[PDB]
Amino acid sequence: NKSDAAAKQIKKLEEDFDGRIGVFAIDTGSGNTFGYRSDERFPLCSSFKGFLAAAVLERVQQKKLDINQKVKYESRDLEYHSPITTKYKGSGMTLGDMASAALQYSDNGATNIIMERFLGGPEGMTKFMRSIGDNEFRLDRWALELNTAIPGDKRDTSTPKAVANSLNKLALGNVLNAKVKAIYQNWLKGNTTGDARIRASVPADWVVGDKTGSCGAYGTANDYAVIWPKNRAPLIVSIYTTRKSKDDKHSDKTIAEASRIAIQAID
Amino acid sequence: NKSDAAAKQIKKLEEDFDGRIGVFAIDTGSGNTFGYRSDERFPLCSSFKGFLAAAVLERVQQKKLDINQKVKYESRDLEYHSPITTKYKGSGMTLGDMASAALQYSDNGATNIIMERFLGGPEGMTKFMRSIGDNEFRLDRWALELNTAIPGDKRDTSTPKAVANSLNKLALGNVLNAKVKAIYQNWLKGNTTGDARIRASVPADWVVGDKTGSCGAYGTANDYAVIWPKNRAPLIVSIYTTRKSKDDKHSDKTIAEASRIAIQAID
Ligand SMILES: *C(=O)[C@@H](NC(=O)/C(=N\OCC)c1nsc(NP(=O)(O)O)n1)[C@@H]1NC(C(=O)O)=C(Sc2nc(-c3cc[n+](C)cc3)cs2)CS1
Ligand SMILES: *C(=O)[C@H](NC(=O)/C(=N/OCC)c1nsc(NP(=O)(O)O)n1)[C@@H]1NC(C(=O)O)=C(Sc2nc(-c3cc[n+](C)cc3)cs2)CS1
Ligand SMILES: [Cl-]
Ligand SMILES: [Cl-]
Ligand SMILES: [Cl-]
Ligand SMILES: [Cl-]
Ligand SMILES: [Cl-]
Ligand SMILES: [Cl-]
Ligand SMILES: [Cl-]
Ligand SMILES: [Cl-]
Ligand SMILES: [Cl-]
Ligand SMILES: [Cl-]
Ligand SMILES: [Cl-]
Ligand SMILES: [Cl-]
Ligand SMILES: [Cl-]
Ligand SMILES: [Cl-]
Ligand SMILES: [Cl-]
Ligand SMILES: [Cl-]
Ligand code: NA
Repeated sequence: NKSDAAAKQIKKLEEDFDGRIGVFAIDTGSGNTFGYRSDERFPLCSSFKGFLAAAVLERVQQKKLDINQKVKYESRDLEYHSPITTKYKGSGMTLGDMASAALQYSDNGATNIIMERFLGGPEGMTKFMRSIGDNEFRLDRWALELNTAIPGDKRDTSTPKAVANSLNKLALGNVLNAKVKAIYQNWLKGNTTGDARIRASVPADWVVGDKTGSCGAYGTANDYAVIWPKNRAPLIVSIYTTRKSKDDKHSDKTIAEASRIAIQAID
Repeated sequence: NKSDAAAKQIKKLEEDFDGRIGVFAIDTGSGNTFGYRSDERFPLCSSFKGFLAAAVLERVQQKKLDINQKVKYESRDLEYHSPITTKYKGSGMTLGDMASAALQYSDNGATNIIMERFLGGPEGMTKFMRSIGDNEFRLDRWALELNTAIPGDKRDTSTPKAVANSLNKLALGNVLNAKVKAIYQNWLKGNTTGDARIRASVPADWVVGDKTGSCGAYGTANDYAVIWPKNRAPLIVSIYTTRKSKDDKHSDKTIAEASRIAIQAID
């Protein structure tokens, strides 16, 4: 009856900005959840990089790769939005730095390099997610092409709930061992791109790890986070948005507001 | 406290048969490892043919060779223990069949022929392994000469850990593409020489792919395997053994027992 209220405010927010909002949120201390369109598909945009970095750390743990192995790509032309990979291009990067770059700055060259050499492309990235029991997620395209966000299109999408479930598995569950999870968590905590999204919805003295996506068409953007409040157990929050026209800008405030509503609801 | 125990059992087994046992094992599902003498050198014996097979499939993937190209050797005197190459000698074999034969029956002529025409000799075979980041392994002689297994001699040796690492890279990693890997895995699954070694250490309904070697001096024999349990992730097990006196026979039961101990330990 007050979880119907939260759904009502999400409705009004989607109506206000003429688009579609999907939310899932879990309070891991109590198990209360809140969903709105939590089983509908949204474009992932850059948000899959947060899982991609998890996959790299999993192959480190499986001893297939070394976190300090050097990765050299002097010959490569770098994708648009490659801030870190551009500045390291003379000297190569460690695997760990390239992986955190893909996550903490949404670096496209970093993503594509890791996917081509280590993960088996978008198919391998999808298979990774199947392996932790995520049945929704699908990655079909490489980093620059998967941000088209065309209404009705199911390529490169998941659901809010599935992103939440997977983040909860990787950041708080048992896919990664204690040491490798701590690195994953720290990677998420140092993300640089999410200050106006889920982070903006919470008190400054809480600790937030997140990954954003911004498709740059159809006002499509998203954010997922693990949240550590003071003296309580972790929350998981996952917000996906799209808008009607190709030319619509995304809305960070709509995300932060949906996040705020979702946190109240799981409380 | 229970990983020291596993080391203790390996000790007793080496003392029991008066020789030296080297073990490395990975559980890819958890990343737990187990080593005993895992950084000591042991003779490879025929066990390098499993990597030689991988090398051939890599040049197939590079389209340097065709898997169905005919390989003709009417002119040649065959090495001792060439069961498959002897039976095809009149008509030649496909590259792929020669390669699988080298692996599944430990065919010496097949090995030597491939190394002499396609892989650039013991030097080329060693360089192959450097190319996947295996820095230990060295092949110095051709197929029959490398089986002398002389105590203290470092020619034609590797370490349990390095063999384990490389198998994991080749059989489960991303040196081979999805299609070519599956062939490699099938080759390994149908090995015929390994029934009394690692295979004997595991429940019948698990799937096992392996490659053995038997130097036939100094009781030196070994086996490495990729292991697929029902409803768990792959294991990698690598067991090397040596004995004191020239005339000592190898012990398949010691291998199977070391394997059994190693599997429990990574669990
Ligand atoms: C590589 O290890 C190969 N081994 C050998 O060539 C030699 N000895 O093997 C004897 C145990 C060898 N090298 S040089 C030499 N004599 P020299 O004059 O220099 O003193 N002899 C091949 N690999 C293997 C292997 O273990 O893979 C073997 S042992 C085999 N067992 C079977 C088998 C066993 C059981 N079952 C049910 C079926 C088949 C096949 S090969 C020897 S050849
Ligand atoms: C993934 O979502 C995103 N990738 C993109 O590369 C595109 N984003 O467009 C911008 C909205 C894109 N790919 S294809 C394309 N155009 P085309 O029509 O030519 O195919 N555009 C990467 N991720 C993110 C993200 O949100 O994670 C973004 S947004 C971003 N902002 C920052 C930032 C903001 C604020 N501060 C204080 C610091 C940093 C960094 S990345 C774009 S890149
Ligand atoms: Cl209003
Ligand atoms: Cl709900
Ligand atoms: Cl819902
Ligand atoms: Cl992207
Ligand atoms: Cl490491
Ligand atoms: Cl580009
Ligand atoms: Cl689908
Ligand atoms: Cl914050
Ligand atoms: Cl553009
Ligand atoms: Cl006893
Ligand atoms: Cl060791
Ligand atoms: Cl030695
Ligand atoms: Cl050496
Ligand atoms: Cl077969
Ligand atoms: Cl032995
Ligand atoms: Cl025996
Ligand atoms: Na309103």
